[PDB]
Amino acid sequence: SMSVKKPKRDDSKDLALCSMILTEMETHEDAWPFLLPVNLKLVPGYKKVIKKPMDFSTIREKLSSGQYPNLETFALDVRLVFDNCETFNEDDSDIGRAGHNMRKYFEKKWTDTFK
Repeated sequence: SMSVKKPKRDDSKDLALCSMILTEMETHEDAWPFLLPVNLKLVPGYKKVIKKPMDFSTIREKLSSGQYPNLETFALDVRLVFDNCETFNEDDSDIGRAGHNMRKYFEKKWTDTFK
């Protein structure tokens, strides 16, 4: 409360560490469905159904331009990529399976880096 603060968790490395995690996600062999924004002209249904599209290239640009206020807003966008994927793709499809694999990979790196 006013003039009463918990001890300051060091966040000065968070930008660098999120950049490293994002590089590892970008270079995973199953990243291909997620590298670029879904083409809203060419993929019927996507525009209407997926209210907030997100992809790795868009996260990379937001990261590089100071558009994440803290490390939690960065994790929210990464999770959005996988939540969108599960909304639009069957579990038993190459893309559906890619999404599950990537979400697993991310969540381990997140825990190991920050928790």
